[PDB]
Amino acid sequence: ASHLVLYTGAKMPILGLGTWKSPPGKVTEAVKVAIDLGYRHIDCAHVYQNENEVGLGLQEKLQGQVVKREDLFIVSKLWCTDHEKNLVKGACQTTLRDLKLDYLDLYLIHWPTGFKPGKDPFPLDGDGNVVPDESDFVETWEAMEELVDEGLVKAIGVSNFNHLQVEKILNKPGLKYKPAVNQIEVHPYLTQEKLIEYCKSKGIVVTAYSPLGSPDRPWAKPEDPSLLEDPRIKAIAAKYNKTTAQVLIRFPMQRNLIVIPKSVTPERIAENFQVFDFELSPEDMNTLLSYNRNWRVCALMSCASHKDYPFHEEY
Ligand SMILES: NC(=O)c1ccc[n+]([C@@H]2O[C@H](COP(=O)([O-])OP(=O)(O)OC[C@H]3O[C@@H](n4cnc5c(N)ncnc54)[C@H](OP(=O)(O)O)[C@@H]3O)[C@@H](O)[C@H]2O)c1
Ligand SMILES: Cc1ccccc1CC(=O)Nc1cc(C)c(S(=O)(=O)NCC(=O)O)c(C)c1
Repeated sequence: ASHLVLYTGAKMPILGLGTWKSPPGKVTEAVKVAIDLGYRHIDCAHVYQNENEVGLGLQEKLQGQVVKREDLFIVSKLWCTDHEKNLVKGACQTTLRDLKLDYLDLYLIHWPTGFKPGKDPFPLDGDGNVVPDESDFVETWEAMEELVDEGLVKAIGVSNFNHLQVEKILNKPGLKYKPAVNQIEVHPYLTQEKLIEYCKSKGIVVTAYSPLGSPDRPWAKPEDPSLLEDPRIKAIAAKYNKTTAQVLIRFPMQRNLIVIPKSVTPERIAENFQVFDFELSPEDMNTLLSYNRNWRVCALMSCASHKDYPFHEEY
């Protein structure tokens, strides 16, 4: 519809602004423009290194009475070097101060993999492998639970977790709050029909990230598949009087999933918002779902050997 409901009752905006790779000196204005066009959901993370700049845009719009804190849905995430129980609260407070907020609407464990603690976000060894830590994400979750108890966050969830890892939390003895969301990569080349189905059956909302394939990702190579430049999608896109992107955003929304496309360009930030006026054909929906080639543009290959790497499993 226009929003989905988490198992806690909270209404979560079906659409949101993504901020990974949004330069600090451009993200403040992108947030400002979005809050002005109608966006009420902003997706952030400590590891993006721009939460401070994101916090300024929110502060200015909240101070100008343009938007009420309670109509805003702000999400952030706990980074891998902060999985150790005693390190979780600090990381949450840091993100809170940087964004200039009293609480978060949703706080997610970024990846199931914990890295050796430190200032370096990706601590590698001589072989270019990321160094892991001595923690399990089940103990990290218990600390995420305290956050709710103290009112620092309204809800907690996971990101890039496989159905077996989620199950590990769902069956944790002494479990207080279960995950409300699972943010995962979902685009035509990776429709995730199985993980979504598993999540839904458990009452967990699914947020789809990189809905456009993330053509601006660092590792993207000249010979890399392109979702925005695919004749087929452009075809269904043309017959709708919309753009490839506008349809790529409607697709995950029609499947009952939350989407968070990213753009620091005001014109696209508005076009990304022009997707609540139309609909896709039950067949058009099927044509897209069929392009699934299990191709993830985000597989953290440097973590492939981590005991908790999530992508060795089917789903
Ligand atoms: N939880 C996780 O591990 C995870 C992983 C990956 C991504 N994410 C999240 O999902 C968000 C989106 O994913 P992403 O940044 O990887 O990629 P994305 O939104 O799929 O793609 C971003 C690219 O699309 C362009 N674009 C946006 N709207 C467009 C439009 N209407 N027409 C043509 N081009 C357009 C952007 O350009 P400009 O910006 O230059 O306009 C940008 O280079 C992130 O910012 C982040 O919040 C989360
Ligand atoms: C290290 C580096 C330096 C200069 C240019 C590119 C890169 C590679 C790079 O950007 N790696 C990378 C960084 C982050 C920060 C993530 S991530 O895990 O943060 N992405 C998930 C998200 O957007 O939340 C990933 C997967 C790769």
